[PDB]
This record gives sequence, C-alpha cells and structure tokens, in this order.
Amino acid sequence: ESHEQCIQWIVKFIHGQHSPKRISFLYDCLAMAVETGLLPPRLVCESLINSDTLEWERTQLWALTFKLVRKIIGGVDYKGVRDLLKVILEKILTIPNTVSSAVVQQLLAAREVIAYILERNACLLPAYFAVTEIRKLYPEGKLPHWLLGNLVSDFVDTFRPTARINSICGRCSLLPVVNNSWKLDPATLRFPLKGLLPYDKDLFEPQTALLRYVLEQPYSRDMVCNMLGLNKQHKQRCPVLEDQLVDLVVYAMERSETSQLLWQHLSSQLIFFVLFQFASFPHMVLSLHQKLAGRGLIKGRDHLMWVLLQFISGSIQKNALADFLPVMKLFDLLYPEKEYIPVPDINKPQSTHAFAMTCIWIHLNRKAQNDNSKLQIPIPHSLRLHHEFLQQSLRNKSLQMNDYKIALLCNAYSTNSECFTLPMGALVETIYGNGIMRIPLPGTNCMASGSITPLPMNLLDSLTVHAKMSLIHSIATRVIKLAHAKSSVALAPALVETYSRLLVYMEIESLGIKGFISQLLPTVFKSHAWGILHTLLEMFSYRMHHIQPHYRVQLLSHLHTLAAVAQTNQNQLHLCVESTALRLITALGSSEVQPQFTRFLSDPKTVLSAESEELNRALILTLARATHVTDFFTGSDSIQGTWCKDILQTIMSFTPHNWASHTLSCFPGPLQAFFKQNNVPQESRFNLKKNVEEEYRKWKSMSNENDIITHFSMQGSPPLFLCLLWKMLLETDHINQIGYRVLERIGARALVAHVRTFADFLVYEFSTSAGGQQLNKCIEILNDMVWKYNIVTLDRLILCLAMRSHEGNEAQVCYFIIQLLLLKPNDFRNRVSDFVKENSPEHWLQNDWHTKHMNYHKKYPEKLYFEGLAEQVDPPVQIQSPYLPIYFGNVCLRFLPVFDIVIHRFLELLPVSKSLETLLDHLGGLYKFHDRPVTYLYNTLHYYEMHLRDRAFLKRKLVHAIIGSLKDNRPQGWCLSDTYLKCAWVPDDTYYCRLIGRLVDTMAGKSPGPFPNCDWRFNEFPNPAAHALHVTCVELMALAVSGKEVGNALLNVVLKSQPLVPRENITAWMNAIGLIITALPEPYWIVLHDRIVSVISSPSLTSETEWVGYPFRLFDFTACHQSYSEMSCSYTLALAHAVWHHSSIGQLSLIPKFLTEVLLPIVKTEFQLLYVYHLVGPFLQRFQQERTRCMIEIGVAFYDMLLNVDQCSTHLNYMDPICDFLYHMKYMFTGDSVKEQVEKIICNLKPALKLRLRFITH
Repeated sequence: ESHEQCIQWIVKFIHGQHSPKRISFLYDCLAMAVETGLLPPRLVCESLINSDTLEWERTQLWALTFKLVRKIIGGVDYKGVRDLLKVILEKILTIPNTVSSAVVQQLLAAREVIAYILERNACLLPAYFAVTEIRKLYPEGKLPHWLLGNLVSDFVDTFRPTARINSICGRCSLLPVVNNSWKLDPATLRFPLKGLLPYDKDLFEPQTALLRYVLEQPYSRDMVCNMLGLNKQHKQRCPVLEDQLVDLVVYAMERSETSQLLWQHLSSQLIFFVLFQFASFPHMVLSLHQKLAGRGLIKGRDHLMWVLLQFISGSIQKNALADFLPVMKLFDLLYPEKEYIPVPDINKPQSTHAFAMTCIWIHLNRKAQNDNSKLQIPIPHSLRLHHEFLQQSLRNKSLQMNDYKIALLCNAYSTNSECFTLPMGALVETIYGNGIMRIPLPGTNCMASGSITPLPMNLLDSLTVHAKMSLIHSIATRVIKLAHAKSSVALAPALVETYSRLLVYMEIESLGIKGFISQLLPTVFKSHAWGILHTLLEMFSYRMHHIQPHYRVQLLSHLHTLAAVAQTNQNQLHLCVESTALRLITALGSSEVQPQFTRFLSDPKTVLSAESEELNRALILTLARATHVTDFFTGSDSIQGTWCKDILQTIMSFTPHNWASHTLSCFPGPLQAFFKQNNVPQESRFNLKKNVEEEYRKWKSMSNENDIITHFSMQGSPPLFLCLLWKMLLETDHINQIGYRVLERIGARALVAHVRTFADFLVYEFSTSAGGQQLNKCIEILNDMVWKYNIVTLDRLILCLAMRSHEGNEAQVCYFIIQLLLLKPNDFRNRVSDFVKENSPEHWLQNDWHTKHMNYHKKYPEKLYFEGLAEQVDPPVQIQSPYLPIYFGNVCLRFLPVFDIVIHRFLELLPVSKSLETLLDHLGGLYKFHDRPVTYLYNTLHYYEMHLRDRAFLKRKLVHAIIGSLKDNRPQGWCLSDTYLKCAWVPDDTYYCRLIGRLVDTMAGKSPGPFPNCDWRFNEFPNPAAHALHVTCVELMALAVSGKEVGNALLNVVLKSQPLVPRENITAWMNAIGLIITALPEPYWIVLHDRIVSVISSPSLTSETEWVGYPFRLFDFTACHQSYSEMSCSYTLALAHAVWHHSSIGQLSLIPKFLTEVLLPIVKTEFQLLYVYHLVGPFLQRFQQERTRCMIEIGVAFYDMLLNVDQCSTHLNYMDPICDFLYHMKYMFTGDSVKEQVEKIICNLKPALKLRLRFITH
C-alpha cells in the first residue's frame, strides 16, 4: 500500500522540484535506501517506471530517473526483469521519430539500461525471454526505433542459428501425394510456426504453390478442407480460397491459349466450394472479369462458359437475379465482334460447349420472367442462329438419339417445366423400356424390361449438373414406385447401368450417393421387395469405384443387420450379402481402418458380425495388414490402451476361434500376445470321427419319414450333415429324397456351420487315407458335390478350407485339397478361359454387356437351390422358387477375393511354394477383372518381405502373372519401366535415376508424361502421383537385390556426384526419394541411420579446426561452390529431413533409441553436437502432438550429449546457440516435466555453463 504511494509522492515532488541538484540528491538517497535493503527493488523499479508524471520533455529528469533504475535494476528475479523489460520498451515506444538535437545526448540513458539488460554476461534473465518480447512488440518487417539503434537488430541477429536449427530444410518445395504436416493458416496461407524467432524469409510468404498443387489434383476436396481448417459449420467465405480458384481458372485459360481434363476437373471441383458458401459466385465473376480484362488471348471461352452454366442452371431458382448479372459483362469482354456466330456441328460433344452462353441467357430470361418487370435482358445480336436452332429443334416432335440435339434441349430448357417434359420423356423412355417386349434374365422365371442399351458416357458428360440431378431423381422415383407396387417385373438393364454410371459424379453427392444409402436402401428394406435390394447390392459390388470410407462402413453395418434380421433365409440373398461384405472388408485401405473404427467403440457390434466367422477372420486379417503397413505398434509392446482391444474382445465373444502358427507368426507383436492368451480349446479328431460314424449308423437304422427330418435339422445339434452326405456318396453313390428335404429345411444361415465342420472332417480323412486311387476317387466325389449336385458353392468351400487352423502336414494337405479342386477338374478352367477370352473389364465403354452376360449364362448356367440334387433324386422333385435378378456377377468374379486369400496362405506356408507357380500359371488371367491389382501386389510384397527375401523367382512370377495378365488392355509402359522388360542382373545407377525421374516428372506435370493418361473416375488410383509411387515401389520390391543395397543405391542417387540429376532441382528429387523410401519396408529406410553415423564420424566434423563464426555451410545445401566433404555433410542432413518429413509416427519412434544407443557414445565434439541438434531439432513438434514419452528421452539424451562434449572438450565456442535452443525447447515443448534428471546433469557442468543455464531448474 504505502510503498507505492510514498515512492510516487517522493518522485512527484522530484518532478515538481525546479532544482536538478535536489533532484539528484533525492535519487541518491533513494538509491542508498535500496542498497541497504529498506525497500524492495522490484517495487521501486515498477513505481519509478510506471510513474505517470515522468515525461520525455524533462530530459534531465528522464535521464536521472533512468540512471537510477539502471543502478538498482540488478536485484530482481528473472520474471521481474522480463516484466520491467516489457514496460521499459512500451515507454520508449512513445518517443516520436524526430526530437531536438540538444536532448539526444541526454536520451542515451534508455540505450544504456536496455544494453545492460540485454547483456549476456550479466545473465539477469534468459535471452529467450528478451528476444520474445522484442519480436512480439517488433513484428517481422518493422525497423527498430532510432533511439534503440543497431543493438536490437544485432541481438535479434544472434538468434538466426537457433532459427535454422528449428527449421526443416527445403520445406516449401516438399509436396504430398493426395490420398498435420500440411496445415496452413486460413487467413494468411502461412505455415504455423512455433515461437517468435527470426526464421528464413521464405517461411513468411504464402504457400501458393502447395495450395495450387493440391487443388489441381482430383479428389482433393477433403484434403483442401483439412489444410485450410474449413469445419463445414457455416458460411466461411474464404477469400484466399476464392482467389486461388480464380487464378486457377485464369491459368487454365492461359494453357488453353496455344486441357480438357483440367477444364473438367475445374467444373467438377469449384462447384462444391460455391455451393457450400465457401466462396461467392458474383465475387468470383467480378474478380475473374477484372483479371482477364486487357489481356486478350481468348480461346477457352467456350469452356469457361460451360463452367459458369453449371451454376447458372443449378442455383438460379434459389438465388436472386442480381447475383448473375456480371455474366453479361463477361460475355461482352469474352465474345468480340458483331457478325452472326455460325452454328457448330451437332455431332461432336463440343456442340454442347458452344451453346453454353445461349443456355445461360435462356435461364436468365426465364428467371427475369418470374417476378417480371423491373429489368429485362435482351438477346445479343450475335445469338440469333443459336436461338432459332434451339426453338426449331424444340418444335420438332421426333428426336433421334444419334446426335446431341437432345442434350442441347436438356441443357437449355432445364428450368421451364412446359418445355422440359418432352426432352426428359424422350431421354428416359429409351432406358425405361415402357412399351417394348420383355427379355429373359439369368435364372428361372425372371423377366425385365427390354432396354439393353444404356446412355453413353460421352453423352452423359455432355449434360449439365441440373439435368443429371433431374435424371437421377426420376430414376430414384421410379425405383421407389416399383418397390411400393410389389411387381415381379425386374428393372431394365439399361436403367441399372445408367444409374451406376450416374453415381460416379461427386457434384450430386447431396442426393446421388448419400441418398442411395440413407434413403433408397432403407425404403426398399421396409417395403420388403428383395428384388430391387439384390439389384442394388449387385450394383454396389460390381459397378462402384470411388466411395468414401464412412459410407462403406455404413453399408457394412446395413449389410450385417440385414443378414441378422428380417428373416432373409434365402440362398441367393444370403450369398449376395456374404459376398458384398467380404469384398467391402477386404478392399479397405490401410490408413482408413483406425479413423473409421474409432467412432464405433460405443457399439462395436453394429459393425462386427454375429454369426459369420469367415467375415470376422477377414476383418482380423485386414486389421493386421493395416497395422503392419502403417507401423502402428512400433514402440508399444502391449495391446491394452488402443482401439483394437474392444473390437477383438467383441469378436472373441461372438465367434471364438484359433489361429495357425504360420499365419499367426506374421501378425504384429501385440496381436500375437493377444492371441497367445484367449485360446479356445478345439474338438478332437477322434471325437469328430466317432460322432460322424454314430450319426451315420443312426441314419441307416431310421425309416420313418418325419423322424429323419425332425432329427437332422435340429438347432443346436452338431453341424455334421455334410459329412453324412459325403459318407453316403462313397458308400452307395446316391442320395435319397430325404436328404434333399433336410437340406431344404436346414437353411442357408445354418449350412455354413456344416461346411465349416465338413472342411475339418475332410482334411482329417485325406490325412489318414491311402493315396492314389482313393485320392483320385475322393477328389472326384468333391468335384461332383460342388458342380454336379450343387450342394455348396466353390467360393464358399475354398474360403472355409483356407480359414482353418491346422498345423504342419494337416495344413499341407488342406492346401493340396484347394490345389486339386481348382485345377484337376475341367469345369472352373473352362469357365475362366471362356470368360477371359470373350469379355473385357472396361464396363464404362461397352454397350453389349447384357448380351455377353446372357451368352455366358446360357453356356454355363448357375444353380443356387440344389437343382442338381433335386433332379438326381430317384423320384424327380420339382422346384419353382423364383430367381432374383442377376445382372453382373458370376462364379469367376465371386472367386476373386477367395483367390487372394488363398495366395496369402500359400505364401505363408513354406513347403507348398511350388503349387503357387502352377496356380498363377493356369488361373492368372482372372486378374484382368480385378479391381485393385497394383494395390494388392503392393500389400502382398510389403507384408511378406521377410518370407520372400530368399525367394526371388516366386516374387517375379507373382508380379509378372498379375501385371502381364492385363497387358492387352492398357497402354504400354503403364506400370513397369522399359529397362525392366529388357533385363528381367545387378541394376546400375542409371536404372535408379530414371526410376526416380519418372515420379519427379509425374509430380511436376508434363505434356507427354512418363505414364499414359487415364480416367481416374474408373481407376483404383485418384491421381497419377499415387499410381507412379505404387508402381515404382512394386518394381523395387520385385527386384532381386537386398533391401540394404536398394536403399543405399536410392540414397546414392543424390548423395553421389551423378549426371541425370541436375542442381537447382535437387529438392524435388529429395522429396521423391523420401516418399519412395518411406513407402518401402523397414530394411530399405534403415540405411539412413548408418549414413548419418558415417557423416558423424567424418573428419569434417571431427577436426578441431578454428573456424570463426557459426558453421552455416555444413547445414545448408544451397551454398556456393562446396567441397566434397561439406557437400556430403549438408546433403545428408537435407535428405534426412526430407525422409523424416514423410515418415509416420511409428517410423519416427526409433529416433530416441537411435540417439541413446548409437550416437551418444561417439559424439565428443561441438560440431557433432550441433549436427545432432540440427537433425533432431525440427521434429519435436510432431512428438508433442502424438507421442509425449519420446520427448523425455530426447531431452535427456541432448543434455547427456552436452555433458559429454563439455567434459571432453577444453572450451566451447558456441555456448549461446546451445543455451538458446535448450531454453526454447523447455519453454515450448517439454516444460516442467524434466526436472530431477536435469539437475543431476546440470550440476556436473563447468561454471560458465552452469551460470548460463541456472534458470532451467526454476
């Protein structure tokens, strides 16, 4: 209380005293009082500086006050000195630029006190606090105050080495592959930097190149939203995003001047941002008009008008007319001259593009007619032909489908109701088949509409977004009406194909794919149709390419509840649900399992199944593969604490099972530990044999009609009726009518358990049976039971065989059964040979698919209701169950996921490697119809690198069989390089240079292109970059060269003086190398540690040289003419930063162990210590967000290294940068966590270092 008042009174009396001598005397008395301890120095300093009467005008009074504070400022804690520095700088800032020359000499007192505070020898406060306040109150780009002078600039200049330590080399030139490192500030397009340090000038500018690259790539909508922080909560109205899209449009027109895919991508992309209120259409148009004005070069005018028409047609009703007026100004600038524009040729798709402006005028005029008067939009004088041609075409009653006139009418008259029913009717009646006769469908007693010709893809691309929404709404309404009507007539194949082709457009996501799962499927489910549901599920399985993971998981849950309830005890529906679920589980990505399963820990049973053990095992296999590829468990040896525990426990509580040793040995460690416990006892082979024999004897002794049916179909009895069947066919080779009746009453959902037990019974019987004639007889019986009698399907039988838990010889005979069943009979081989010969996988370019489908099904009919057994029973029984519509699938397409699983099991078991070669040779052509062959090859080689390490012939055979089976359907050079086709041998440096260069040119973007262009809407990869990365990885994996050699060669591409890799572009090569080596398995990217150790032991860092200044040249690769040693030292650091930038958190978890056990015992000099700080510095932020524990190890390792270097070295020349880095780390990342172990290390340091870091403990 009275301390502040008394000091203020004394100082104010001093202010009012006109005697400077008395002023000095009273200051001296106050100084003596502070010296003797009468008053707290912090309170005295605060009161003196915060005194209001103290003004710059009284120059002698100001100087004496600042002299007093300078004398007595040294007795304050560091936090106080920081606060007094804050208030002093605030007070100094009030000084104007120009002052009198007679008071300058007396105003230096502020400079004297600020210099004393900033002095490092005094160590009053940590220098990080001082630079933080200076940087906070002086932002980047502000000149220092003239009174302060160059002292502040030099002090800030002291911290650049720390800024370079905490910076990633070549960050602005690193680009990702679109599928927290790439986050940007929404307001300024700037990287989020930690702390207030003088970073490089390149980090203070927007990342326009990065944002443009992400925007240009297809399917980058979600990534852009994540990068810019758009939460989809309200109208963000992001100005930088709007400007980038406008510049992208300008650049597209620039390319158009002296491109169709880019224009389609723009029209497809910038619709979403405008529709979600992220950008404004009128503001976009005005900005585009202003930018394009005065430049000319007008050749992409038709494409730009096509882009604008999408909004003009799709949002005219829900927006005011005032927002679309500037389009007229855009026309005035973009279309010169007054001559009548000629009518283009209507036979080309570009005719729709050339009529875009006319359609815009029609929409605008119609919107003007609504709410008439006020304003009227007249016709331009140069659109008379375009208007008359449209009206004359409208007046025509008959319209043909050989031209694009109907597309022109739909695009122009999509708003007026009266002039739109006729073109819509003419467009939908060609696929609805309302008047034509009826066609047969595969199966028995199934008919559909006569339409077989769907709408062509190029015609669909010629329509507009609004027309496509109207078409898809009409199709959906007709489907719902048919579902409610309960009619036995199936939908037209043309309607189904057109719907599937329309569901690949992302602009209709509001009701295209969202309404397909949210509304249409539940409506058909409640309507109890079972015919449309089968059609939609088959459409999902065989005609869908790109679907978001959450939609896929949602349909997985819908499939599981559909199979669980609603009494879906039909063979066709049950098989369709099982096949769709198996494909959906298998096709899951590696980086999508955790984010899509983390939201279902509330009710895991929604996604997990209740009775399908095969589906549960498939989910477990996918989970193990994803966790292995993503390196999730690297660092943690316990499964508890992760999301997998709840899912695995729920699986074990639903379908308990065991795992084979060879299959379990490839699982990650936590999964192996989980399955070591939770082991379920299994049935004995003697017990199973005795039970089957006793039941079979009971079957002989029983003669009553009802007793057999009521006994062998009981629920809860052991599922061993298939074993009864098998035993009757090897004892008597005939089945009675009672057996057919039992099979009919068991049910599809109950026969699965019988198949499961039959597989184990089947394996045990071959194992204990004489080979030769008995083996040939017993495989002939199985062939008859599969094809001749139609008891079980081949795909389900092989899947159940491959999902068993046998060991050793039992596993060998189990896989030998699959071998014999697949190859020894001629049935499957003939079916696959025919299908591959006369079919093609490109379904989006075909028009006779139904005819080819009918031809195959007529040649090879499919039975799903025990038709063969029904006919072969001695009294011929007749079955008249209607067949659900079948449009796309067959046995060959259904077997594909089972064949992938079979390959994996054959790879797991060692003594059966020769069988896989024979399997691939005979049935390798079936991969022509695979959906993700390259991704499957990448996953298979990545997962089984250890097992395929010593077997290169099998690896090459697998790669060639999968890849070369599609060589007649894609352009040359799509996957493998020319050198590989001529050599496959030790690859040389040129091979790796060209391999990396292919990805570099693909990412850069070139007109010829290393890889051929493809329609990514119907491809497994969204962008060329992902395709290039995966094919490069697959080729490198298939190389018969050790992983260490491959990694060394890839590093040597940059780190050795080599042609074909020019300077001024080395960062792009480093980025490509980092991406490739990160995607490669562990033995490939482990050579980085060895290379770092080699540079650490280099004489460049080991030498006790007398360099003046900070050694900047060793850590920056963009330097002047460099010697070999310095060039290698800087290039290794840059390459390490590039690799670690693209690495996952599991891959980064090995750095603390590497520092602790490798670098620590060999770091003994200041240069090695600085090199380690440069290497591991910039990546502490990543550990802060995911793995907190690794921070503690890194911090103690750094202090241990500092202790070792201090003890070994006589003196240190760069104490200040080390001090600043440790202070920065403590105040930003680690904090107070490390205290006890820090004190022990600090106490043993030299007195100079102890004085420098006396504030770490506090």
